[PDB]
Amino acid sequence: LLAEHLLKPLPADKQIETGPFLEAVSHLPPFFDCLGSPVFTPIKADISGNITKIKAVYDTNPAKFRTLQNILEVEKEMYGAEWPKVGATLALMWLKRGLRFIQVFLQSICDGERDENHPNLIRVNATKAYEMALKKYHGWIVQKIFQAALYAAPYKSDFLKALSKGQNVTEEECLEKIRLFLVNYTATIDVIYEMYTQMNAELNYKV
Amino acid sequence: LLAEHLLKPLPADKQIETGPFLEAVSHLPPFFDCLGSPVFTPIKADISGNITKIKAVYDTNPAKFRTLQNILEVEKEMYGAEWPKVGATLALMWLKRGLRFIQVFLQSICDGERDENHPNLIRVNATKAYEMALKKYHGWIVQKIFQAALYAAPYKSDFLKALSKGQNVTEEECLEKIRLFLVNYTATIDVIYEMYTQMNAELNYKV
Ligand SMILES: CCCCCCCCCCCCC/C=C/[C@@H](O)[C@H](CO[C@@H]1O[C@H](COS(=O)(=O)O)[C@H](O)[C@H](OS(=O)(=O)O)[C@H]1O)NC(=O)CCCCCCCCCCC
Ligand SMILES: CCCCCCCCCCCCC/C=C/[C@@H](O)[C@H](CO[C@@H]1O[C@H](COS(=O)(=O)O)[C@H](O)[C@H](OS(=O)(=O)O)[C@H]1O)NC(=O)CCCCCCCCCCC
Repeated sequence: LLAEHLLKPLPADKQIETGPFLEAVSHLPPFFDCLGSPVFTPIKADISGNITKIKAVYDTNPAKFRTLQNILEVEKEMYGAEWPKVGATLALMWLKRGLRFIQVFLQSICDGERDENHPNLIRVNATKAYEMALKKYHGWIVQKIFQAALYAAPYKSDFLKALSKGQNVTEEECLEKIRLFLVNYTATIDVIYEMYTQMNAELNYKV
Repeated sequence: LLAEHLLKPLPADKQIETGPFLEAVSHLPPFFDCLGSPVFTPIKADISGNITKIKAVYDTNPAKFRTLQNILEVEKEMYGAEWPKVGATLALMWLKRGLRFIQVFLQSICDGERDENHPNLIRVNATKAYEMALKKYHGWIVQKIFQAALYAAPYKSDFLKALSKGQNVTEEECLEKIRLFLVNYTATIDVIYEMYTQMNAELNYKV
């Protein structure tokens, strides 16, 4: 699945076309279902909601919103002082954190990071991803909820199986496809984070 | 708010009309927002989803589905062995548990139940409601998530204020209106639970 929906390579000008980006990331919310528990359903819903919101804005005028940069710059001009805590800019501000979670989690698994005492769990990998992508934007109650939910995570072997079901491939081949996916995905997420910095569109509030 | 949307009294035959029931309970999901935290948003969404699902079935043929009993009996006949774990029957099987939670929580608050050490919290009341209505249908991970989320609950004084905002009433008057609401609400929920028993439509699985 993951490598059937590669993100586009980054052009020299590092502009990310909105339409194709949304099409690519729209295949990611089911990722959380390969975890195999309803504890992950509200997570899938929040990420899906960001995508829907960005698409809704884009759809008002696909030309005006041709790139993600166009979204931020247009909304900055359209709105007053509520920006960047509004519209597709806010939706993408949160979406990028979820996309980063997925990135760091997968890279960690591919890099062979594991608890040597429990090498068939993915807790260490998910925890690292959470710390790096999301933790600092959650109050202590939400952080407590994450720690609890992590117990729902599947066995690594089963998780990787779920990502390749039907394909009849080895775990080694599965990890190769994940690595391929991570190239343009990681590059794209980095560019989005950098855009947020350049545009002064990043906010640090906790929920 | 609560007592502006009283449930209908129960007729002698204890049949509950589907249309008016759905109209009444459709005012309850915002209840969870008077708690004043996004930790409660996924809860509001699950309860809303049950309501939407029941309404969707009803809307296919309001006459056929005139009462909640009609829903169970019609679906039992329509479906095979997947019933009652299907359709509006399953949706109502879960909705009733949420409605019972709300009932027990409110009754507990009105009955003056409190932790004498922390009398302005509503933790004891919510915990009682959870134990009585939902706990046994949750695995340990979800139960852990509830304990954590309960820390998000507001102060009692603030919760009751939120329920009467704009009305300029005393807490004593607010509690009187809640008590009024609880009469036909409690009666109706009891009848639904009893119907589930009579129809052998209740399932005891955990999530
Ligand atoms: C009785 C049963 C037990 C109780 C159950 C309690 C449930 C606990 C629920 C915890 C929350 C679930 C996950 C959701 C988290 C979200 O609060 C945050 C912030 O969400 C943003 O809030 C914003 C609020 O706007 S503001 O008021 O103006 O500030 C916006 O709504 C924004 O959406 S937008 O499109 O409209 O722009 C929205 O994403 N979301 C996240 O943290 C992202 C979640 C991604 C997680 C990545 C994967 C990790 C999951 C663990 C996997 C091991
Ligand atoms: C990184 C961020 C941190 C991680 C966040 C993790 C999020 C944790 C989420 C925990 C779950 C949130 C609450 C939802 C609970 C639901 O799983 C259960 C069961 O739901 C049912 O499942 C069913 C599954 O069907 S089956 O597969 O065939 O079995 C159906 O989907 C059914 O819907 S239906 O309309 O389609 O029929 C549906 O209600 N719901 C509940 O427990 C009810 C929740 C009401 C709670 C009442 C208020 C208490 C809240 C605490 C307040 C102090």
